[PDB]
Amino acid sequence: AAQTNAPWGLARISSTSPGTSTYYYDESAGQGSCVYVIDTGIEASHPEFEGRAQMVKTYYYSSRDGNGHGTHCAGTVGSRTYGVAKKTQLFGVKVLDDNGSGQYSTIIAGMDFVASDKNNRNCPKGVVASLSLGGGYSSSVNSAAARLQSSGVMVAVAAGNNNADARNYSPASEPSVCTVGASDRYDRRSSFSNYGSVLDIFGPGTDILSTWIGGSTRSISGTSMATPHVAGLAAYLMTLGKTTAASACRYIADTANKGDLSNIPFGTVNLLAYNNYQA
Ligand SMILES: [Ca+2]
Ligand SMILES: [Ca+2]
Repeated sequence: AAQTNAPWGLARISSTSPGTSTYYYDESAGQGSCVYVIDTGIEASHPEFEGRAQMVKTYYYSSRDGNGHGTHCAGTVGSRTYGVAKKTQLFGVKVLDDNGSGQYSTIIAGMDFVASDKNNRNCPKGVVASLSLGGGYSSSVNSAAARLQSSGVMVAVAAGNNNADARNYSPASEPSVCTVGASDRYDRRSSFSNYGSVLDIFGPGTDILSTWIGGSTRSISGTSMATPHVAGLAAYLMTLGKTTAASACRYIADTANKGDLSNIPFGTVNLLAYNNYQA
């Protein structure tokens, strides 16, 4: 399948080179997989989700995304026009308030919730969790991310936007999950992207068009935007049977575009998420 005039980030993950505008992907498109978006919520009624999104848990007064961030990330995972895995099932868990903030205890509870809730869902091709959030180092937050991964969920987390070593941020610094940095459309490390030895992979993160609340769209930037590209790619690859939740991060790194990025500090991987599609 081919989506013409795609957002640059989708085109980038299906090409060996920057500057293309078509997103090439297998028609299966993540069908049968499930992705939990752990964030500010998801505007499930947005036409772009085609009935494939639902809120399953909130830690606040409402399950509504009053911010937009969660809806944007969910759109990059699996919206029709802006998504990597266009037929996946999306589950929203609202651990962040409408200002985009949340206590660590709530974020931990949300991770533990997904590890249990997945046992009540029909996700034959597997389960992914996308965490476009983080803050200062916390061994408890790292431990929760490790538990979620251990339970059989592919966990993708944002490296953070401090232009610093991700070792000082959580859950970015948990080795066992998939920690995602951001790049721009000219294959440069995004100027804000964290780096360091704990990064596993880069994905498109600067000027990313996706869904927004009020049935709208907008373009924003961050490692928050790169993370759902990798989460969606994992769901896509698991549906194709190429990898499993336990090994998806490794498989993505193994099959990545290597050495394409500039402004990568020594000691940080030079690997860019790639779907290796061939018609
Ligand atoms: Ca290349
Ligand atoms: Ca890792």
